[PDB]
Amino acid sequence: KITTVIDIGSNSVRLAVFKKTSQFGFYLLFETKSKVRISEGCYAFNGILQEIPMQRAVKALSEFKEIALKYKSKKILCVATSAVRDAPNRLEFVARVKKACGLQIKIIDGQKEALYGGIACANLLHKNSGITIDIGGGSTECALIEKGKIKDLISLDVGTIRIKEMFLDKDLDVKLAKAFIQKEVSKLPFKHKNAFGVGGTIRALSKVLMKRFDYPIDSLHGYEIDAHKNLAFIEKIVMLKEDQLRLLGVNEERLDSIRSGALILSVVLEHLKTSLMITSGVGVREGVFLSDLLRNHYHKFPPNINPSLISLKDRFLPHEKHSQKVKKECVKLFEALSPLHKIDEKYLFHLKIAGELASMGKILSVYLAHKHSAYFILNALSYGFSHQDRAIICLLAQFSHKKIPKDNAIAHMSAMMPSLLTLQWLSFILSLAENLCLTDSHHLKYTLEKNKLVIHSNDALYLAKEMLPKLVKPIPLTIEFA
Amino acid sequence: KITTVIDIGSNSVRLAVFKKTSQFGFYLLFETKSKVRISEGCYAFNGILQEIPMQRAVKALSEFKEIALKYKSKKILCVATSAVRDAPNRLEFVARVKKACGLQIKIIDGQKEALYGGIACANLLHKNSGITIDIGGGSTECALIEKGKIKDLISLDVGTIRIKEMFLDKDLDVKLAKAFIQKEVSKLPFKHKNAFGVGGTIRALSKVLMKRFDYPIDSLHGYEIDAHKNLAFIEKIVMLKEDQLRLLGVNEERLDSIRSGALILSVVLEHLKTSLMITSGVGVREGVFLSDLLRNHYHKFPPNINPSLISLKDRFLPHEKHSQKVKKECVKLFEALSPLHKIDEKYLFHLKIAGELASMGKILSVYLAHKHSAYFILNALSYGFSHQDRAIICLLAQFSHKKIPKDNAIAHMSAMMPSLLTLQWLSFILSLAENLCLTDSHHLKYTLEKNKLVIHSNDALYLAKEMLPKLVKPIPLTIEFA
Ligand SMILES: Nc1nc2c(ncn2[C@@H]2O[C@H](COP(=O)(O)OP(=O)(O)NP(=O)(O)O)[C@@H](O)[C@H]2O)c(=O)[nH]1
Ligand SMILES: Nc1nc2c(ncn2[C@@H]2O[C@H](COP(=O)(O)OP(=O)(O)NP(=O)(O)O)[C@@H](O)[C@H]2O)c(=O)[nH]1
Ligand SMILES: [Mg+2]
Ligand SMILES: [Mg+2]
Ligand SMILES: [Mg+2]
Ligand SMILES: [Mg+2]
Repeated sequence: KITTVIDIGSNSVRLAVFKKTSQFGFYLLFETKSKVRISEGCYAFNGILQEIPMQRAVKALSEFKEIALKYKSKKILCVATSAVRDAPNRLEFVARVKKACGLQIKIIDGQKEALYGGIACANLLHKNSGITIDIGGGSTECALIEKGKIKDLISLDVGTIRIKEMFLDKDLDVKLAKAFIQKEVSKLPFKHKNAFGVGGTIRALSKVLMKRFDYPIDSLHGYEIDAHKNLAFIEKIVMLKEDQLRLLGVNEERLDSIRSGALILSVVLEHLKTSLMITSGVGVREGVFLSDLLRNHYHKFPPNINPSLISLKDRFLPHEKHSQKVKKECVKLFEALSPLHKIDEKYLFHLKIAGELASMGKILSVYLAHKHSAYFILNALSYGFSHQDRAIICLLAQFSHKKIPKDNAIAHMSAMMPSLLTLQWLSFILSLAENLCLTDSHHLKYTLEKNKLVIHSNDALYLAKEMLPKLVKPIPLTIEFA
Repeated sequence: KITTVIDIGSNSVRLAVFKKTSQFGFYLLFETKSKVRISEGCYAFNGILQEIPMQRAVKALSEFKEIALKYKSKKILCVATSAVRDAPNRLEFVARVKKACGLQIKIIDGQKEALYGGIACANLLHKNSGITIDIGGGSTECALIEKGKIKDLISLDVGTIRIKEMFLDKDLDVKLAKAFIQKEVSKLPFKHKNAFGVGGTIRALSKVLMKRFDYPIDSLHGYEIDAHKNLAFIEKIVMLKEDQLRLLGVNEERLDSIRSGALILSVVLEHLKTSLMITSGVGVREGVFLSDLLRNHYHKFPPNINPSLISLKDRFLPHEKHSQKVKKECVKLFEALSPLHKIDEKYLFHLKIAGELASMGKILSVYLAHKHSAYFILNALSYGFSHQDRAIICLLAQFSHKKIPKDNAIAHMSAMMPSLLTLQWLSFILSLAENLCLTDSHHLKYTLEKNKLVIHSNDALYLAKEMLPKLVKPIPLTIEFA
């Protein structure tokens, strides 16, 4: 039911508490982080973990234990990574952690660490064809994904803290460090246009880009980045000092490692010749959980199975017999109007998911429920949806039975967004479908003419007619009940 | 578990679906409305209900049945009011409704109708000392409330549709109708400074006031109105035509009845000499439900029992063992800082409820969870809370571990709001209490010096110290762990 995953990283030791709400439904119940930096001064002593950072990891792990127990978790899986697997005292740390708190750390290998990164990306992102990039403190993992399946894995022994402690602490030439980077980046035997940015270093870089570009959506999971347009600026971050990084929105804990990790990313992108990187909020923690939940399904969700959409329903509407019919009437109502709007048939995906969650906001309050639904969509419908998908679905629910202004920030957040006339049509269909599904109606059938839309049904539909004037129309048309 | 209440009004026939989540927890699961206006042309025929409006009520009620069944409701209570109880064909309508759908309408009397209005107001409003005013289509109910107890009841046979059909349809002098109003308003044997505005007519008038005053809170339930400051404008509404009412934000369907009902309100307020009216979103529908839920408790919630707060927890956090300790540490932390802030001891109510719901937003997403909590507070914490109470609690949770800007709209929505220095202190205490309650700590004790705040505990509190720099302080002070 409730599962905890501890990621003992080189720089960041994370924790994540997952809750299983269905066969495939799950949502992140809690998360935290700690900059213990277990690998502080170890890359000069041949991976010998000093006593100062190790005792910090003991106290952090000892309190991560209380958190996992505080949330009544029935499973706890601990994993270590580069800074621990490449340690001569590796077995010494796995013993003393049980001495204090009683946690059995399972050391992961570089090939197996890159596995989880691909498991999380091949199922929780709107694209299943890319190359993961987990730039961590000690190691940089990559993995090719092809239509959900992971092909090849590689684990470069290069990281943000590693490159920092031996190159950037000595103020060596920036191209001197870029040589050691290329020493391991050139052995990447795969190339792809897409890339999946994983790790706190890449997410910190994505926050800087969202800041200057004045991005309206406040979520980083799924943020598309033009690799060719932004590669120039990414290389510059290495040359900026502490103050200049502060103005760009870099956190305090991510100052000594951001510019070292920014160099590593600029080399990988140009090597892979990527043209589109996608920020990922999921990483090793989510990969460990998905491998268990999908052990009987080959580490892949079945077709048309989205974990965010499923988990969002189980939380706020476990009885969707009402919202299920609202969707089924949108599909019929759409093709029954295709001459007038001539809308691409790909937008049914957005209109269908909208009809399922348009009434989700009622769990908070029946007044402004569609406003509450759009808030839930824009902030929770994360896994498997791009920001454009969420923006469309958000606008469809928010402006139900209303007209969309011309200066909507979320409507103009991208150049690939549909036109307002297209959005008004989808919102109109959903508005009309909600009116026809309000009562316990049954087996309706529609038909169009030039401007007349006639609805055939053996039901009275008295209420559906009374609120018909309170309906925004995309173009002049007539709605008649026969 | 799920209960439906149908209110067959003179003008508006409403429906409300309630869900019982606890012994005293309940939230409005669904609501709707229909302008059937069963009393159209009956006040000229001595209450004879015409055939045109009655057959509309048959189709509306027949579909209200499907809604109640669609939501798996185990109880359905139907009540009629003035336009039906004063009808010669009253028994004829109660029979033909069973003929079509099978609903047993229970006709309520004027004294019993005013009862439910007081039951809803004496438990779901931030003041329990007032006089209810249910200005409906046919009758205007009033009821004195004293510290939760209802003293006297009266049922004036005056309404918005009644006064319209025989006075305002003839364009008689506005003071001619004001005489028939005074004929029944003078028999009000009670007076009080407070008033509780009930009904769609009074809520429509409250929406007009919130619009011109540019009210930032978008909820009408609990909107305080200065009776002496706004009585002048209320009388004017009768003199404005259709167009001018459109600009003021009046809903089309409330156009023929708003100006007739606006006259009725101006007479009652001046008679009662009220100085503060409080808009009420709850009415007859909520009174019927509360009389059942509180049948064994004398139609009153026990002390410190809020139905909105209880129902809000059961929905989004039925396991509050974590949030219950976050509150208990706020109370101790407050008095352990009283010399430095010298804050009124009445604000514990806001700080205590904040500590219980500050982590409520995690059910939506762990990222920006405090932002999600504030959204839930400002939009759902309705029953028993004034807009000032919600605004304070909303700001405490939203700006946790952050500083509050000087131009916050919700912070400057009233002249009685506390100062930002007071709000920063409360938000600081909550931020510190959340850090001390993160782990499964136990039995802490604090103490203050001039600027030193020393926290005594037998726990390590390693994580609580790491995130101490990320803490906004109201004034320069020192936090030490001993
Ligand atoms: N793994 C992951 N991290 C994220 C994502 N979005 C933001 N973060 C990171 O999560 C950290 C915390 O953000 P937030 O969760 O909003 O902190 P909070 O301390 O938890 N505040 P609150 O309790 O109000 O939710 C930030 O340092 C940010 O880098 C995401 O989608 N995935
Ligand atoms: N009884 C009551 N009515 C209210 C309250 N707040 C708004 N209303 C009324 O409820 C009616 C509908 O508002 P809304 O519920 O937002 O309509 P909706 O059609 O239900 N839209 P949505 O599905 O987005 O929630 C309006 O006509 C308004 O007058 C309230 O607190 N109590
Ligand atoms: Mg890692
Ligand atoms: Mg509603
Ligand atoms: Mg009434
Ligand atoms: Mg969080």
